[PDB]
Amino acid sequence: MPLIFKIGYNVIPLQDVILPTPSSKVLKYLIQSGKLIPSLKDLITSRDKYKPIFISHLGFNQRRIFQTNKTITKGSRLSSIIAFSTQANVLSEVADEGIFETVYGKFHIMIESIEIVEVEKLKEEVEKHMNDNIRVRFVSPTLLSSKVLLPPSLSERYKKIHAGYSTLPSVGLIVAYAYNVYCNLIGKKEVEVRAFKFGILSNALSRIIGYDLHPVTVAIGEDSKGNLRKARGVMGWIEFDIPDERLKRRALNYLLTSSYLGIGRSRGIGFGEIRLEFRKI
Amino acid sequence: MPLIFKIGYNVIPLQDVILPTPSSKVLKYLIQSGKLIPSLKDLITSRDKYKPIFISHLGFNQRRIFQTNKTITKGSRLSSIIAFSTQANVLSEVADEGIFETVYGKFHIMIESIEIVEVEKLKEEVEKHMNDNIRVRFVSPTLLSSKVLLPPSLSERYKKIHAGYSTLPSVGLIVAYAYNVYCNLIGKKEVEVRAFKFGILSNALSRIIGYDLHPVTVAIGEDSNLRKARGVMGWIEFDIPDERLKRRALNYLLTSSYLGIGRSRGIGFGEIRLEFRKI
RNA sequence: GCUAAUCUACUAUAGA
RNA sequence: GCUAAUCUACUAUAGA
Repeated sequence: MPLIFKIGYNVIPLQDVILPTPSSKVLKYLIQSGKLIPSLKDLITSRDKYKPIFISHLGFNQRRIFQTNKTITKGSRLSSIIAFSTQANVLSEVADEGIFETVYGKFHIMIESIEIVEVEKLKEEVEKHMNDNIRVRFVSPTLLSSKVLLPPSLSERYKKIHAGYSTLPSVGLIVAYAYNVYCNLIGKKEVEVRAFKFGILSNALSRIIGYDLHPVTVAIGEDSKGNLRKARGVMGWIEFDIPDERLKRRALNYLLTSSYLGIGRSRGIGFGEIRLEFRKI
Repeated sequence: MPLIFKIGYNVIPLQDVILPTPSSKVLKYLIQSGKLIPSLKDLITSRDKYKPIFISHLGFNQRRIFQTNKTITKGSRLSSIIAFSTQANVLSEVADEGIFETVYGKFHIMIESIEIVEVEKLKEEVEKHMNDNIRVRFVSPTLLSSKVLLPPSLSERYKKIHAGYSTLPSVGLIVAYAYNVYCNLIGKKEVEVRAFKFGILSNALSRIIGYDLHPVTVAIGEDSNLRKARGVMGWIEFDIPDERLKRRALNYLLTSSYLGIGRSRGIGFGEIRLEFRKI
């Protein structure tokens, strides 16, 4: 019943431009003004935990434009991806092959790809990867709060203290996040304990085969006057396996969903973009 | 009245020699034959979980001799470190040294350092690092079993499956290991659950600041076959915003700074260096 | 640039 | 070569 649309955009600037932080802001404007698919306003303004919307950074060459600082200054073939779920017909809108104008300047947007999938059909994919090593690549700065794997019982005890991010991703944190997102996506509540136990159990019984990670500092804007805001997250890749069949299946399932909506905080602004890959033994 | 001896050795080979795997075996020999501190023999032969003994690999320069993915010359300054605890009268034997002869060949052993600390005086040090970022450097391949942070309830459920090592050091996993080793050091049982909770909680309330880690594969011999395993090396810098947790953690960590971390410290794995940063 | 990981009388979340 | 990281309607294990 619920399903995900992942649309691949081609964005070209006409003049030379300095992109804001984060770079996804441009497209947000197109939504926040009802220039591109307005039926997302609520979703883009939403403050609900683990909301099912992902608006990626633009990416030049085979990379997503890193921030922390400066400019592109050149009309070129930029890339974008937007992923989401909701009962509102997106197929009615989309289109748009001409140019648009923002407070950030003039852009020409196109569509390169359309992918639509129903979340229950991805369970079909899972079975063909039950003998693969799972490699998760963080193609954008990924922010994983540690408290996510805190026992729900002590939630109020440490409710005030902000422990910050685990810039070193455990398997359990990744699958716990994937689970939370999946869960909010398919409209299942009171799930804290299932999430907690899933994460703990998963990284207690996971085998980490290889990895190449690096901590990065991400800038996320100013707001309001006169501040300036910025976090620490992770980038790179990680390859692991879960010898338990049931655990592996659940994990693969949730992970496939995150392969569209992203992982960790705060996917709503382009963070936590991931690519899923596999290897045979 | 528990305490730790850490002795720093200077090892020179006399002939051209090929080191065994692991290289710590050389020093291990001096104990299993009563050439060095014989009162440790049983400890080297012991199979007790988290025994308080660490006998490091040999090392040329600041680095520890990595293994067959060779041979050292007639004269070469190798280094060694051994740390331990026990109530068995060793107090004398420590000093011991000279030119000993082993099945790996003939060596000249010296002493370039001797440190003794009692675990009770360490907590004072704790108090001055209560505002520091804690940096743990793995100067040798460190093996961290993931099941350490498995809920003790399901211990029997998965007693057979061997999940292997987490080559990705969790803050909670390393402090859990530190806790277990410390606990065994001071003679405490029923720790499984306290350890579990400690690790889970610390991993939930930790902030990881920076790191440079890389997975490595180490070989440990054959006997029949060929033995090998996967661990981690590099460094990791973190902080724990909770006072009680940070206190406990630093405490256990100081001990692991002598006895090593994870398994199996008895043969040179999990050698760590503890460092700090002021904020 | 390198990226699967192992033997044992299960103390095996151990010891080598 | 480089390794601290935060603003808010505490939905804050969130959203930007």
